[PDB]
Amino acid sequence: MGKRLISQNRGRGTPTYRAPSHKYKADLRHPRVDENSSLRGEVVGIEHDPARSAPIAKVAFENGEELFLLASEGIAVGNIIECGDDAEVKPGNIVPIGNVPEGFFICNVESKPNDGGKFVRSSGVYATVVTHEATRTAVSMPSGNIKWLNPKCRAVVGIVAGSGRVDRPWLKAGKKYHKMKTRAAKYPRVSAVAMNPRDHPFGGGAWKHPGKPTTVSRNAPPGRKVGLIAARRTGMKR
RNA sequence: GGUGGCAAUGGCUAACCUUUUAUCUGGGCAGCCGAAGCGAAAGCAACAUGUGCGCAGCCUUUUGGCGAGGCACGACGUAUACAAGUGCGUGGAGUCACCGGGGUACGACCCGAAGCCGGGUGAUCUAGGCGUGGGCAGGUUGAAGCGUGGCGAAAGCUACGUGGAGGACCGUAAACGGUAUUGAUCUGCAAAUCAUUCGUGUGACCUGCGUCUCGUAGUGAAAUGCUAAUCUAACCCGGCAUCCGCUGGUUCCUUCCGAAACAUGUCGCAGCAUGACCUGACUUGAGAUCGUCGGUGGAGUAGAGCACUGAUUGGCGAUUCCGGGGAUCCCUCGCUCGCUUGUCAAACUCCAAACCCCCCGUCAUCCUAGAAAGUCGGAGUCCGGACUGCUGGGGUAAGCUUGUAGUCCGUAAGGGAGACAACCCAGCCCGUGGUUAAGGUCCCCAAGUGUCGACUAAGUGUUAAUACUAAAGGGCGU
RNA sequence: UGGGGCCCCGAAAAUUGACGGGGCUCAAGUCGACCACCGAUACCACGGAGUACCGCAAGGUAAUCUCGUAGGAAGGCGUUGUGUUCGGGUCGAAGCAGGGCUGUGAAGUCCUGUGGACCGUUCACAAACGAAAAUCCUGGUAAUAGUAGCAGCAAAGCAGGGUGAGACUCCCUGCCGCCGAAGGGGCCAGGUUUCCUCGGCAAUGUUCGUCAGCCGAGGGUUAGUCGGUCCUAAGACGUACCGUAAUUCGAGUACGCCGAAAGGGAAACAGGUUAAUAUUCCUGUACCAUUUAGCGUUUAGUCUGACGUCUCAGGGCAAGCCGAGCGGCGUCGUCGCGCCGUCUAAGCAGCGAACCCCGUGGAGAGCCGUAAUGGCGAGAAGCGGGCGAAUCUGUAAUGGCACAAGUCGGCUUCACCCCGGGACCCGUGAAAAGGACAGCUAAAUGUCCGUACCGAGAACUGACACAGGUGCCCCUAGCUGAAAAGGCUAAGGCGUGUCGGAGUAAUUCAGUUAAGGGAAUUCGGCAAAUUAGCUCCGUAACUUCGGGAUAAGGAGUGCCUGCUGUGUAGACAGCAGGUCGCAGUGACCAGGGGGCUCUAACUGUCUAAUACCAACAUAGGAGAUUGCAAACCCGUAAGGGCUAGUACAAUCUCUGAAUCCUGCUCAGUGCAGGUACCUGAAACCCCGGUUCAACGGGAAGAAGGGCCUGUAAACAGCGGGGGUAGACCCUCUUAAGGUAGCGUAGUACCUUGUCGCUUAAUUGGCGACUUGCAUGAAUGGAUCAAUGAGAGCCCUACUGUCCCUAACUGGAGUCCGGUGAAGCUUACAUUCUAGUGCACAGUCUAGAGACCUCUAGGGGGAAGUGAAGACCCCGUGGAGCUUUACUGCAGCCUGUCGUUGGGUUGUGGUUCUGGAUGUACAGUGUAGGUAGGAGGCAUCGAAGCGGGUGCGCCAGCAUUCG
RNA sequence: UCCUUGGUGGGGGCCAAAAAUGACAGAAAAGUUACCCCGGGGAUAAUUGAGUCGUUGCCGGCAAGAGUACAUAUCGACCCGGCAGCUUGCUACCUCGAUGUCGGUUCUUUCCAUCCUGGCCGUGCAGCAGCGGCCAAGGGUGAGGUUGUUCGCCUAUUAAAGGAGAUCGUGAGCUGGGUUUAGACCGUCGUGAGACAGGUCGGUUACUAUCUACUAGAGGUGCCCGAGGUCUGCGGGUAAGCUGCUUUUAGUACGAGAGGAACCAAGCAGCGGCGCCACUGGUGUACCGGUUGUCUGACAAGGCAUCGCCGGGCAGCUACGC
Repeated sequence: MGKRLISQNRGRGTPTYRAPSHKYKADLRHPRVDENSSLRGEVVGIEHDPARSAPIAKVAFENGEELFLLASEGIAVGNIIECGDDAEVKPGNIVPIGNVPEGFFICNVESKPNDGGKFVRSSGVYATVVTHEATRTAVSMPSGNIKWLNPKCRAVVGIVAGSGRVDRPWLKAGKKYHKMKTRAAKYPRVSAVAMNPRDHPFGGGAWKHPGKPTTVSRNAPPGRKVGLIAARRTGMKR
């Protein structure tokens, strides 16, 4: 048994690959709201989120609950965030995406209604509302795909704060090391051709090279799905 | 196999009971083997001797007779299903023990690895993640930002001060690391340390304590590195007395005999089986052939030869042929075919030995104190080597390699060659005496300064064989 | 002239050697013959043993018997025990040492001594039954050998006097020394009595020992305040649920519970006392918590606990320093200096710097601040107030000090305390208990555990009294100096772990110096040497504009006298003059530099114990999957990692900073998409078979495959020969035929390729050329400032690297006292030459040498020792790894069945009503199915007609609207 | 013939034929290891050793001929016969319970097939100087650049800068550059792991001497009137030195000139050997002085810092001196 790969170690869940969950502030999700209800809260602080490297807003709601929310661009302390079917379509409010006009920018989008917010959550970029239909609403993702979601799916109006974070080059190994200290990801990473054959399919040889094509079938079992997984194509665009 | 019990109206019991404490006595017929074989099966189913030879033994006129056992036939059962031939079987000897040998399976004469697998142990070391602490002498450099001032029409350009950034610089025997000396040490202070010299030394930094991640798993800035002096799969115990054709060992005496290192098959080539060869016993009962001489047969090797197959050298004579050279093919002429010369052959033979082989007779030797033959028990052995021949084959040759006949060493003493596995005498129970073999006789060293006739002047030589001994050529040396 | 014998030339090898050696010449050589003798275990003779065969025996025969490995066969000896026969022994059994006799022998018996209670023997039977070997095992014990070691630690001791049987080694005094930012002080983990006292010295201590961490006996650890205990952290454990064939196994959830002697935290100090404990006992002076009783009560939910890195201001302070007085000690050749001390806890009371806040104020052709950033009509300066520190002041005062003084000032102040500012993000830097906000008084209570001592060059760990390692300190005094570097000294701890020694030779480990030369040494400047601090001047190519840089290259530097400037000060900077030495960073400390290349961008990581590299990583660049009930991955499952995440994200790969770039090839393999057609298992269905099935076919057809398309920053490839001043049309092209670059390379076999510089000379380096055996673009190409314990070459300086060694220093060695191992070993052994021999002999053969013993010395030989060769082969021995080797198994894709229900339609017949609708030719009439081969109905029904209700040839049967 | 009996469908068997195992007396079967492990083997390879000598080095016989003529001053074709074992092969006898692998360095020794030095002979030898051969192994045979090199090339001296053997002498002497481990790069192979008598960077050299041998120093015993002194010399060893330059002979012999010798004589030099220390140089941790930092209160006198450092230096030892 040529040793298990890094992916198999991560699946095992050893401490080297676990997230430092104690370092994080909150599990950011939309406040739970009953059917046909609303709640208003005020932003009391803008804090740094170590799990995202983006700002988060601390919000005190009317019901006595203090909650961390994914902060949108321009959200400020003292702002009144409303969450409900009747909420004003304004930056920071939590409204169903059926009430958002086409061409509007949303973020923290629920995959299903009441899900808490799944899509469009990293620092800076957004989703666009494209079309509206009776049971379906279409949004262009940051990927470029079109996602048809329930119009009752909730989302905060605006973009995620922290745009341009990756614009500054890392410039330095330790610069990225300090970011990797707060995440589960292993840093740094050894190239597979630098390993021995027992450690990777690409390892070994008198000279560094994979020895086999790097595009691997989608049917390959765990321990073999390495390189370019089910690649539609390869190379730089012609 | 040796010794026994019983014996075709066969042998023995197993479990078990009888124990009165494992014995023992008497029971115990279930079963097994024998008693009928052949055939896949269905199935069918044989000699209580028809004949001959003949050992022992007996009788006998010493040549014959009877002749158990034995041998050879004949006959019959069944399968081959048509037939014919043939196979197996058939005229009652087995069975159960004790003491032995041997095969097979089991740890299987004893020890000897790496490994494979099960369940457990380990992150006090080391690697990495996390929590919470500690640490980094003293200096250097001087980013942005800010103040003031210059040069400019502005655009803008620019000096100094302040400021204190950086996986920045120097540097501590703080800490961490480990370059070079390939220094010390190298049964050490130390199962890797010491001295000097070096790299990092505000950061991907070092480090305490705590905690987590581990065996086909972990960890790894990736070397197959590290995971408790153990890492290309840790350690403990278990499978396990693993297995091996491979290595090592295997313990008292005498006596009798005494090999094979070879063939065929083998995933066989360091092994094994079968056979040859050794050994023991029994059966049988009259011949056998290691040697000689003569004869009937086989020769196709040596040698010889050119008569076949092919080579091969000139001379001579012809092919008015097939062909090389400068219009009547105007004439020059190599091969081809013969008579003579000169040479040849593993795979040529008109010839043709000596050895040798089969058979017959003969002598010779052995043999009823058991020929030849048969049956059974036990093996070892299939690494060989050498000398003398075969111009053995191959090779430039080889103390090379591979054959063959004999004999040796192996397993062979003693005597002699300086010593010498296998070269000479000789095969050798113990003691004594004598005479010899090989070889030697100037001394070492037992016996010749032996005899005769010559040669050698070179210390040549003083060397049977042997791989341990120098050639071609020349010499008015003798 | 030919044929012959012997000899000569031809004829050269390596330690001194071989006719066996001496030697030998009408021979002691050769040739032809001969004579006598010597000389085996052969042969003969005698005697004896065994063997084979025969014989009833007695005995007979053997020229035709007597070697022997593997191996077969026969008979015996011995050990221990069993049955059985017969015995021996305290008047001395077994065993043991030595000896006699017998037997071929295995062995038996006896004698002497020793020993003190058991032992044999006949015939048989058994076995845990016989040893010289296994790098055999266990135990004991040699040679080595009185040898190595008791030497870097680190200057290590000496004198005098004691103690004692005994003294280098134990005690005291003095002198001389070591460490002195650790070798001192405190303490974690760990140790576990090593701590203290007394008495010892058999062992331990690397010597001795009276000493001791050793031996024996006794003693020693005192807590409301110091820790644990309490809280929670990463993260464990328990119960429940669920899984699992099951569990002591398993993830998650819920509830609990633990998890820090360095995180948080209620509170105590000074002095004394013992031989050893002391914030613990005693004295004095305090403080905290609950509980009880009384006196009063919420402000309630906030704050605190509670936080990173770097940098800086202000204030304070332990330590430190200076001057005066006082009290001791030292010195005193002269002087009057030097050293020590000159003390004082918590608690209690008092003040309060900065920040912040409150009231006034009104500030701009701008004002106020800071070290710095800054602040301001959204309200500056100024003026009042509140809140609020370290520390300081008093008290605690009649404690300890020689009841000796004990009183004052000043400076500085880290590395400690308080407070405030700024910068960075890239880790945004914990939680909970507890505390505060309403408590005051008085009594009682405050349990349990630890507490000695070491904390390391002797108390831990590494087997050790081990030169390593082990938490470290938020521990460390004076001078020099930037300094905690180095040197010299305090305090404190030590002389603690073998001595002596006469030149103490040679040699060796580590150092000092070295004429002239200066890398000629060597693979190579390895090693050593040079330089070195600070100040000032000055600083190149190149460059990514940051740097290179301390580049390079120059000058100064000590002491004394008198001063100047900055600053509140500490101090710092500078000046003038005088002056000594070979030398002024005088010791200590402390870069050598430059030029040309390769390579990697850089800092970093690594083979703990041979590889610190160009390898790994890195930032940067590119590609791929995935919209989250995702991609990818773990688990048998329950359920998980990534994930308290969401494309700017995670995961999977390649390349490897910047700069200029990254060309052509999709034939092969891979990947993705498409599936028109072909192939494609099972189930269902159909046919046949089967009294039923098995079975044989058919249909349909998923995934997959064939097949088509795309894709090279996927794996990869980018080629042969000949006509033309080696270009160009063709080729060979079974996809294409090397673009930019680079090139004898870290790739170039030929090869020491050719030329130029570098040298006297260069298989070298660099540059150019390049016919590239076999360069080339993210299998990344070229190039590159800076960086580098990387790899080469050159220049300079330097030198014992060398020419070529010498002297000296300390430690070993040598000699002496004490202590005291280990490793090679079948035996013998004073060897040397040659030959022989398994062809590499101290032992064989023939010679030559050699009197023995001891000491020192370097290593020729003992094919020296260490070690079942790691190179090679073999073994139907292993292990890992690879793959289009064989065979499988997981994972994944897909069909079918179950889970799995209800509706709507589209597809096959399931099942049957209204007609028997049936008709080449003509029909009066439709075969009214094949039919009693003929025979029943009817105005209470039999037809010529409408689109003719079944049907059809606008006919005609059934009587229906007529 | 098919399990109680009979039958059906379907099986099993007997004899024969066909289908193949070519590794053909019949397994269904690809690699790699330098990350390797284990058991053995000198039954079998790298290396030294033994044999052989094709090959290599050095020769010989006959002399074909060349040499203005003339085989033999010089060269030596064709063929033939050898020696050595120093090149490379062949072989597998010894060693796989290890005989440490190349090259260099240090030190010793041997061979002659002689490079120089000594003595000779021939010459197509006038002299100078060559060419060829014979004897001769006493001495010498060096210094440097590249390369790990052996070998080879090159440089300047030199009388010449010969070759070879000693386990390709010499790792219980040294070195570690090369080759021969584990890491890594480049190129080429291979799909790959990996490989390359291709290149490149890096990469642990253990031991206290038992015996023997040698170098030196002692104690004995033997020999011997007891002791002492002085000698002899059986023997052993030696390189009881080797070799250049210059002057002279002599600008002579010789030669037409150019050029240009020899005997004898002298001095000097290189290397070697032996000894010595007046001179000169080094060292000189005896000693003397200067001075930095610090301590002993200052001065003086002292300690320490490598002898603190720096300067000088007698004796002694030494060579770079004699």
